[PDB]
Amino acid sequence: SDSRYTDLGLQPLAGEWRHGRAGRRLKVSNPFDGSLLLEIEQADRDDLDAAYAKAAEVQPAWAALGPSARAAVLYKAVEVFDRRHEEIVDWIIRESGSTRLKAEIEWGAARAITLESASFPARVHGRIVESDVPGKESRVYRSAIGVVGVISPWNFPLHLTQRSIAPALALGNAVVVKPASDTPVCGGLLLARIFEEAGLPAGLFSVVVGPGSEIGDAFVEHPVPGLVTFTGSTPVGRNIGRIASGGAHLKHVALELGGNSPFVVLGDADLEQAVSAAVFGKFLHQAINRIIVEDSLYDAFAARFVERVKGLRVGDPQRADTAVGPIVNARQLEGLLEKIRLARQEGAKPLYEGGVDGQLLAPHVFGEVTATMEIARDEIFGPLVGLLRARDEAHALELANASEYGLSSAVFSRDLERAVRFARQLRAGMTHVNDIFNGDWAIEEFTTDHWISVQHA
Amino acid sequence: SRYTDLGLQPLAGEWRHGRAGRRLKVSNPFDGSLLLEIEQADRDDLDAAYAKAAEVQPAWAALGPSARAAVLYKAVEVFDRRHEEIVDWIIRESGSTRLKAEIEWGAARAITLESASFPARVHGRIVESDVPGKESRVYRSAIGVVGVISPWNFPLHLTQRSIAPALALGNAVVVKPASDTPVCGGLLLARIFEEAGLPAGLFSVVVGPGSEIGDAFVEHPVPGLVTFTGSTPVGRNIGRIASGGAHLKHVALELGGNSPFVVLGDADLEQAVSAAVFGKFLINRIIVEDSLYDAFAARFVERVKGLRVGDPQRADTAVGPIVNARQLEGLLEKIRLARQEGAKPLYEGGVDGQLLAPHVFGEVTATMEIARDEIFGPLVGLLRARDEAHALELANASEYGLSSAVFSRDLERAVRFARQLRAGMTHVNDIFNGDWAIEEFTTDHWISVQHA
Repeated sequence: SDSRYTDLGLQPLAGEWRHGRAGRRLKVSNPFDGSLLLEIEQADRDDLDAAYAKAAEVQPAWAALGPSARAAVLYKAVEVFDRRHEEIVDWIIRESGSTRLKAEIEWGAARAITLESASFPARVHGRIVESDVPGKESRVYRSAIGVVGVISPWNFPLHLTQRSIAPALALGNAVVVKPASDTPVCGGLLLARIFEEAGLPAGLFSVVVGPGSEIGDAFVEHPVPGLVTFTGSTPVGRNIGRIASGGAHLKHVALELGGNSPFVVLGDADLEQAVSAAVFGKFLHQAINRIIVEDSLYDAFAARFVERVKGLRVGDPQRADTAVGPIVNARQLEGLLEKIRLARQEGAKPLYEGGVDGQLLAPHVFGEVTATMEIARDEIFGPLVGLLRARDEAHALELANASEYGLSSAVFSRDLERAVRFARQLRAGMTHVNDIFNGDWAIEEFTTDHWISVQHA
Repeated sequence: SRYTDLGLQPLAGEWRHGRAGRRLKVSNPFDGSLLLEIEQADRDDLDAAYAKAAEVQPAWAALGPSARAAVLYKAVEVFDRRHEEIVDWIIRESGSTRLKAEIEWGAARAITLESASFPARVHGRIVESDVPGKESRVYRSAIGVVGVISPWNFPLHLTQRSIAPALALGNAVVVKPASDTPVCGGLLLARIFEEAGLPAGLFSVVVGPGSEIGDAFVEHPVPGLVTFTGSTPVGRNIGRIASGGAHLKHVALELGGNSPFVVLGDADLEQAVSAAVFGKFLINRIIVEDSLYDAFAARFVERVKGLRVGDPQRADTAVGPIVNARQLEGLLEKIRLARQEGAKPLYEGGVDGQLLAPHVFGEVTATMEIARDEIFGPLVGLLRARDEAHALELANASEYGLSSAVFSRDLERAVRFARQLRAGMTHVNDIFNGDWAIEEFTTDHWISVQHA
């Protein structure tokens, strides 16, 4: 509406906006200057029990509504997204240290997910199945799961939270969100305000703000949520997976784990395009952690890549021209610095070191990386990339599949037939070729089938 | 001619003894006579089995859909020719009655027939891109190597339910069958697929103890998917092992649970009892509305009294031996506990050897273990419900249930009641999918292509 959202420290629990009863206060501050953005009263485990319980009670009435009723809320949320565009973008930059450019991408991503979700309630349908038994009719009913528990990473909190929240709500579920302690308003707390403006009924969307462990395990172990979704690093996902499966209550778990993702430049690839795609993939629009180039193109690629990375300007994330911004928190920045010293100890040739200034970590580029080295093996959420030499195309394929855990991939070759043949051999789920979600996915994920066979005359 | 030398287990493309050096003795539950002895399998043999499967799988997947479907079609013929030989093995190995064994054979024959149609059905998608000159192609491809763990209670059918679609869709399979009934769980199927002409190394059976060997098979980095059907405690550990382990694997878990049988007041008693007697003795809880409870129970006991326990080979036999002694005692602790819980015994059947006659308890409540925990035996508890609303509360208390049934003369009320049920399947008034298998056993690969 008119003025910016206020009292954001208040968290939405069990249909009311209130303080948490922990008696411990979380401080949320800007990574660039350290200035305090707000303070939050943290939530108890009993605060968690009220949010899950209210979600289970209010959800059936929500799902009972017509698809137009539920679609109306999602459509209204898009209006708020347009009205509060700068205020949303400003919050991402200040809380996440995100560049103004990346923040704008995230805003469009979350907006796009919301518009696509408004279409989902009309699309979902059940099935009638033929039966051999006389007088028997088989009916399969598609229904909402119930309560969905969503855990948000610090990495791209607004978009990744919305990627689960918007389809789950549209399909008639209730959501309880645990955001990252560094980015509580960006994940869930701001989105909760937006859905209230959209008219989502109270109790359907609750955000619980608490410490990562102690409350984190209680979040996964709870009996109420039918599905728990997490996107983030592999060590956290591995623990979340064991809690969901190991615990007395077994809950369906959806785990999207970041992995080292290969960017492959074959010999015929156009050099400039490959260099530009690498620069924008690693340092501007986020999925690239390793660059593998055939030997014929390696030295030229490394030279031009390193020169152009030198041009990238580290600075205040609020500026549109800024390409690299501050790391979100100290623990993440320290982990990156530990990787940089490790990369030197491994024996990587250091092509460019830009230094660390406070939270700002300038790009660090390494060459002569091998598959065994840690920089190639493990996921990096920072401006640190290693360059690998490939003897031939087959060797490049061996190196690319070596990372094993990868979300996305890229292949660059002048021959599209060869590139696709290479791309299909990759172990990754995504591959982009010579670069310059699904409704069906969401519908299966956030709904369950019930088979009902009826015998009459 | 009939199959011979079944003790040999298929590892890494050859039929050989296990290298563990400990021999497994397989004996018939009914008479205790030993059918055969199998050398157990070393962990290295399990690795050799996984390694060969990953090696040969692409050649299998590279084949045309007609080539793989042809193998599935041949396997269906094998089932018809070896019809009695397969059924006899189910009777002797698992102690299953001839009636259930013939049903189990028909289920597996049908699942194998349905699987052959699958190789032609799988397809990818071409997706429009807003970016100019970009076309997105999604390729549907085999998972790779699939690890299958089979339960003792329905070993042949439940194993084939994973093996047949996975193989037809281009995967390789490694099966760890239940060590009480290994020949039915994997060995019989390996021989059948060999006759069908499935290439060597694609189907391997590793025989070892459930502990020690078990964790490694789930942990191994090679298999992309591990599928398990069985009891909840074993399944919960496998799940924690898959996620807890260093390598993360997709795991598919079908867990047996206490399954509710609900008789509403308007239901006709004869259909409700007949279905109950056949369902439980072919459902772990029976819930009946207060108005009909006493009548239903008396009729059910009279029928249950008719059931005859005997050798599984006889067609007339209705109830057969428990699979092993450790399970048979487990039932005895539950029946002994059921009295301690305070349940009224409507009918208690004496147990001789492993064959245990039906045991019926009444006035069960949600608190009692007999209502809460799954029972893999001929023991059933009866729960009284004051009204339909309490009955719905009573049915959903178990929370973990594979199936449910609802009996009511009014179909509209029955369906609304069923939709409120937490179970995945519900049957109303009675007397595996193809989209499921393809999604389960194939992987999507999105590839976006930029043109001029």
